[PDB]
This record gives sequence, structure tokens and C-alpha cells, in this order.
Amino acid sequence: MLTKKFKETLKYEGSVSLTSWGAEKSPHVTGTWISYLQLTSDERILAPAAGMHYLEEDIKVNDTIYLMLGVREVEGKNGYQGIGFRVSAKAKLISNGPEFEMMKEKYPFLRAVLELTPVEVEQLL
Amino acid sequence: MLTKKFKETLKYEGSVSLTSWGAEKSPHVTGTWISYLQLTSDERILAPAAGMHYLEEDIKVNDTIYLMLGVREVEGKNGYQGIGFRVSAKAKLISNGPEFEMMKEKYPFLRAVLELTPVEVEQLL
Ligand SMILES: Cc1cc2nc3c(=O)[nH]c(=O)nc-3n(C[C@H](O)[C@H](O)[C@H](O)COP(=O)(O)O)c2cc1C
Ligand SMILES: Cc1cc2nc3c(=O)[nH]c(=O)nc-3n(C[C@H](O)[C@H](O)[C@H](O)COP(=O)(O)O)c2cc1C
Repeated sequence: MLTKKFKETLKYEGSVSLTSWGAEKSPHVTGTWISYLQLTSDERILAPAAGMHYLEEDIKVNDTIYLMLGVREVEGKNGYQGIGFRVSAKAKLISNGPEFEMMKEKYPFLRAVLELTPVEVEQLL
Repeated sequence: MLTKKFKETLKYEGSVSLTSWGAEKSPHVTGTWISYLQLTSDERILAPAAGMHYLEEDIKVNDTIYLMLGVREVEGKNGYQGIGFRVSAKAKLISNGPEFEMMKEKYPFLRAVLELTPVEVEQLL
């Protein structure tokens, strides 16, 4: 599901966009940092949730989000310097357990872990 | 509308996400680079559109979009290394005129210019 190139991107830094929708007429966009993402052995993507109020209300209605990220330092299609990804994922927020404990240690500011289950990965460059 | 800090971020490179909706069902997320963004004297934000076919279909119905970007290298609020913005904008695709011409010189791959009129700017860190 998560290619070698996707995994390579996660070694750099950049803005991650999280698009959610369903609780209001318009969608919401929430950010995180590539360096805050943690890959699990079953290739779930975890991020520290500090605020993410709107995204939480959206995913109570529609648990599908879009993640977008891109870095200049990874070679895209046709040697193009730069790569981007659009990931469709199912979202839930985790408030306890060993992964929460592991993330709470790295990111003391978090109230919950955002757990993303990738359902589709599109490499865009 | 566009602050000193926002203008400072546009010196760096990173992923820009553009969230659009209306052409029906779920939102779309499209990307560009901070290095492809150009500010006009009246503080419109221009980007080269090579693809953006689904955003194009959304804005015919709902011309409001959400741009998100962030860079680690800029100091945010309080004791924070990094800055992010969410910009709400009215969007239009431009096919000719002097701005098309200037963007086409810089970005010869574009078919059209995405013109964003900022209606709200939120500093998120
Ligand atoms: C690049 C970037 C990184 C961010 N990282 C996080 C983060 O890891 N966790 C978080 O809770 N908010 C983060 N934010 C802020 C979120 O976008 C969001 O505004 C905040 O969680 C409050 O969202 P809300 O208005 O829906 O409550 C980040 C913003 C940007 C632009
Ligand atoms: C970091 C990043 C930068 C991108 N830059 C552009 C760009 O400047 N113009 C563009 O048309 N597509 C760009 N793309 C790809 C778009 O997201 C989009 O998929 C593409 O235009 C193909 O048409 P579509 O929008 O209908 O999918 C970029 C992707 C990423 C991840």
C-alpha cells in the first residue's frame, strides 16, 4: 500500500494537509508536519492531535480524510526533482494504549493520536 | 490581509495544498509548491495550473478554496519553530492577459493561471 518512495518522503520535513468533511456545508483543512508522522508495522499513519476540533467533528460523520504532502528532496516520475502524494485514509482518534503512550512521549502537547488507515495512495509527481 | 510573516514564508520551498468542493460529492485536494506562488500588488496569489482539472470543475460551482502551507524555518507564535497558514480565497482560472504572460515566462508548463483572492488568512502556529 505504502511504496518505497512514500516511505522515503517520510525521512524529510514538510507541511501535511488533512482535508475532512461532513459536519458543516464546507470541508476543513488541518495541518501537521511530515516529521510528526509515525508509520506502524501494519502501515497505519499516526500523528499527534493537539486541537483538530473541526476534523474530529467531521470524522464523527465521515471518517474518510485526504492527506497531501510533498518534498523536493525525493525524485518523482521521470527524474523530476520533487514528489507529492494524495492519501485517502479512514481516520479515528486514539486516547489511550501503547501507541498513544509512545506518541505522548515524542509529542507531550497531544490530547489524542490521529490514526490513519490508508485506503488509496496516489503519487502525484 | 497578507502579513510580514506570510510573505516571509514565500521565500522557502514546501507543499501547498488547495482544497476545493462543489462539482459534486466529496472535496478535491490539489497541490503546488510555495516556489510557484506569486503575489500581486493587490495581494492576489497566482499559481501555475498544469493539471488542476478537478479544482477547475469545483470552482465553476463554488469559487471558495482553502490553501494550506507551512515551513519549519520561520518562527511561529510563542516559543515555536515553524509556521503554517490557512488562506480562504475566491478562485478563478486565467487563460491570457499580462499576468498569464508573466507566469508562462516563469512556468512554461502551465496551461492556465490559478488566481486566488484572499478573503481570510489564519496563522495556525
Ligand atoms: C504545517 C502545520 C502543522 C501543524 N501541526 C499540527 C499538529 O501536529 N497537531 C495539531 O493539533 N495541530 C497542528 N497544526 C494546526 C492545525 O491545522 C489545527 O488548526 C489545530 O489543530 C486546531 O484546529 P481546529 O481549528 O480544527 O481545532 C498544524 C498546522 C500546520 C499548518
Ligand atoms: C507538491 C505538489 C506540487 C504540485 N504542483 C502542481 C502544479 O504547480 N500544477 C499542477 O497543475 N499540478 C501540480 N501538482 C499535481 C496536482 O495535485 C494535480 O493532481 C495535477 O494538476 C493533475 O490534475 P488533477 O488536479 O486533475 O489531478 C502538484 C502536486 C504536489 C503534491
